[PDB]
Amino acid sequence: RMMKLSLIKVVNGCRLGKIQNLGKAGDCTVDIPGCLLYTRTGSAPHLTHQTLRNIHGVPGIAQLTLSSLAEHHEVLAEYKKGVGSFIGMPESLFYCSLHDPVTPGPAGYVTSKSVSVWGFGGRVEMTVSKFMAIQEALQPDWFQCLSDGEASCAETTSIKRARKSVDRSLLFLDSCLRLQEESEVLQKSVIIGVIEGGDVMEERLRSARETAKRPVGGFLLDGFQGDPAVTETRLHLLSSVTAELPEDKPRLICGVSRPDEVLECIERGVDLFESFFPYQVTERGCALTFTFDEMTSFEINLKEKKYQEDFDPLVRGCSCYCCKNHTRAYIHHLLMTNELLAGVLLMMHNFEHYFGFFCSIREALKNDTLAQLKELICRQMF
Amino acid sequence: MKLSLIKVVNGCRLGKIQNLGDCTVDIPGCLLYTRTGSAPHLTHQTLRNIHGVPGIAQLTLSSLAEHHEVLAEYKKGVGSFIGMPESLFYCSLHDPVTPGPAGYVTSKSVSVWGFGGRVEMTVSKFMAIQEALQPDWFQCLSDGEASCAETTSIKRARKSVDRSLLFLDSCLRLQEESEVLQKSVIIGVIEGGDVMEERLRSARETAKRPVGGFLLDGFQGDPAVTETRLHLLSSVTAELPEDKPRLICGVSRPDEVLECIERGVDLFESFFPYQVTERGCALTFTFDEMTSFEINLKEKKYQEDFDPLVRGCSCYCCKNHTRAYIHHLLMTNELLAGVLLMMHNFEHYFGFFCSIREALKNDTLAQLKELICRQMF
Ligand SMILES: [Zn+2]
Ligand SMILES: [Zn+2]
Repeated sequence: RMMKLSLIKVVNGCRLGKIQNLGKAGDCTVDIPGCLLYTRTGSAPHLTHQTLRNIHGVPGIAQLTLSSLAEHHEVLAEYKKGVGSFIGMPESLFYCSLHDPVTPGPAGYVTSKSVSVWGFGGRVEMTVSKFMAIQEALQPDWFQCLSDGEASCAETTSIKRARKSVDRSLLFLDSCLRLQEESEVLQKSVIIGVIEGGDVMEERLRSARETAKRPVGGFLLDGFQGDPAVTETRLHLLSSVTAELPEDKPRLICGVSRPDEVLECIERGVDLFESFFPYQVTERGCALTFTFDEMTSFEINLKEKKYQEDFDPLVRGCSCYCCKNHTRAYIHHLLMTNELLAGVLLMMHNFEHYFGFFCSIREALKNDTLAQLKELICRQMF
Repeated sequence: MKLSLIKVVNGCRLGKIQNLGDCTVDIPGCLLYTRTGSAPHLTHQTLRNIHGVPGIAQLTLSSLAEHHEVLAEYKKGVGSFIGMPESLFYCSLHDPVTPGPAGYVTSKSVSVWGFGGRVEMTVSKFMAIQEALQPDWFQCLSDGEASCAETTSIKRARKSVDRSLLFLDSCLRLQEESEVLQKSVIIGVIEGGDVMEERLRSARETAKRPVGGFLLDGFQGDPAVTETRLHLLSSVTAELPEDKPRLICGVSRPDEVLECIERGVDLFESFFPYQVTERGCALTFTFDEMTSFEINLKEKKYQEDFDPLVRGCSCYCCKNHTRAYIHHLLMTNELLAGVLLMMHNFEHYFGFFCSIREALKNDTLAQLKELICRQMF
C-alpha cells in the first residue's frame, strides 16, 4: 500500500507501467521506467523552482540526500514543517537517499550500530535513532532505510562480509520500522528497503527475500554501481535479485545513471534511476548530445575552441530554453568569460535532454523497439 | 536621441531619454550591470521577472574585446549574439568591478583586461571592435588615468585631455565612414583628473563635438566620491549642455549616487547590487567590504530567520523564500543562492532609483538623502 504500481506490459523483462497514488498526499503519478530529479538539498542545482518548471519532462519525484542535509538536522527539527515547506515548495515529492551518488565518502565507517555520511561540513555518524530523528525533521515521501552497502568495498569477496551486510541491514530495517510506527510525523512517509549481500549470490537472494517480508514501499538495489559501468557479473546478479522481488512494488537503483547502464538495468527489472549524470555533465562544462530517436561519448565539451564560432544549438531540434535561445558559441563564450550563467543554461539543457531520453525509452517499450534504441546508444558510446 | 526634462529641482534633472526609436530611459537612473551582455547569474527570462529593469544594459570591453574575432565572424552584433537582438546596449571601456591594472595608457593605445589577459587598442582597433559589437551607445576610447598618478600634475592632466580629444575626433571620423556604426551613438569622455582648469577645458572642448552624451570619468572614490571631487564634478556639469545625458562610471553606492544627482549627473552603473550578491549579502536599506545598507546571509543569526530578505519586497526571492532558506543554500554550497540574491539585490536597487525619481517629482529628495545617509553610518 501507500502507492499503486500498475504494469502496462513487461517486454523482455522491462517493466512498462506507472506508479499511482504515491506521495504523502497520495495524488502523484510516476511513469516507469523513469528517473528522479537529482538534487542534493531539495532544490535543483543552479535552478530556481520557477526555472525548473521551464524544463520539459521534469520527474514527479525529486531526490535529496541525507549526506547534504544531516548537518542541518537541528535547524530543520526546530522548523518542524519538513524540507518541502522549508524550500518554499510544500507540494513537492521527495525521495531521501542515504548518500549523494555524486560525492560519496570513504568506506569503512559502517558498524552494526551506525552508518556515517559526509556533508559539506564533514562526517556525521548516525545511529538508527539519530537517522530516524533526521527523517522526522525532513519528512520525505520516500526514504532509503539506513543500510550497509559496503560489502563490495572489501579487498575480496567473503561470505562473512556479505552475510553481515544483510543482517545489519535487516536489523536497521526492523528498528526503523518500529521507530516509524511510534512517529506522528512519519505516518504518510514510505520506507524503501535496501537489498545488500555484495557479490555473493546466496546473500543477495536472502537479502531480497527477507526484505520483501517487511512492509516496505519498494526496494533499493544497492552496491551495483560500477566504474565506468555495471560489470557483466553484476548485471547477472541484478536480474537474479529482481526475480525474487515482488512485481507490484518499484525497484530503485543508486549510482547508475549513464544511459547505457540505465538500459542494461531496465532490461533486468529496475524501474527508477538517479539523474545525477546530466549534473556531472553540467559540472564539467559539457552538454549531452547523444541521439535517442571524465567526459563520455554522449557529450560535447563547450570549453573547446572548436565551438567558439559554432552558431548551432547544443542539440538541433531540442526545445529546451537554452536551445530555443542560444548557440554553442554563446555558451562557450560564457564559459570563457567565466559567467556562472553557463551552468544554469547547461543544467537546463542536460536535464531536458536526459528526461527526453527516458521518455524515449518508454515509447520504445510501447512500440517494442527497445533493442534498436539500445544499439543506437551503444554505437554512440564506442 | 532626445532628452526632455520634466523638472530641474535643486540642480537635479528629472526627465526621460526618448528615440532610443521606441525605447525610453528615465533619468536619473541606472544602466543594467552586465559584463558580457548577460545579466550576472540571470537568464533573460529570469531578468524579465525583475521589476524596474533599466531600458539599457551596460557591457564592457574588459570582457568583450578579447572575443572580437568571434563577433566579427558572427557579423550580427552582440545583442543578437547573446540572444537579445532587440535590447539596448551601452559599451563602456572598463568593467567597474574588475578594471585591471593602471599604467597602460599612451597617446596611441589604451588597454583593457579580461579573463585571458591584456587587449591593447589603437583607435582603429577600438573602432573595429565597436563595428563588430554594434552597441547602441559606446564610450569613446579615452585616457581616464590622470588621477591614477602618484601625484596631481598639470602635465599628466593635460595629456589626458589632449589624448582624449584626439581619440574622440579620430573615432568620430571613423564612425562617419562606418555603415554599421551609423545608428550607434558615441559618448564623449570628460577627463583632466584633479586639475580644475584641465577638467573645465575637457568639458568645454568635448561639448564642441557632436557626441550624444558625456561620461564623467575619474571621479570614482574609495569608499565613495570625495568632497573635493564632488566640487570638481559640479564645476564640470555646469559646463555641459543641459539637453544631453550625463553618465558617470565607478559610482554606484546609494549615498554617492545621490550626491552626484544633486550635481547634475543622470545615469549610473548598477554594479553595487552585484558586489553585494558576490559577498553573499542582501540589500535591506529603506528608501520609502560589506556596507551598512545590507545583511550577510552567511551569518548564523539567519539560519532560523524565517522572514523574507525584505518585508514587502516584490522580488521572486522575497515572494517565495526565507532568509533561513538563503542561508542554507549558501551553507550547502548551492549557486542557486547567488541567483536568488542577485534577483533581490537588483530589484531593491532598481526600486531605489524609482524612489529617487518619485522624490524629485514630490520635491522630497532631501528627505530620501537623509534617510539613506542615516542608514550608512
Ligand atoms: Zn537543449
Ligand atoms: Zn526581495
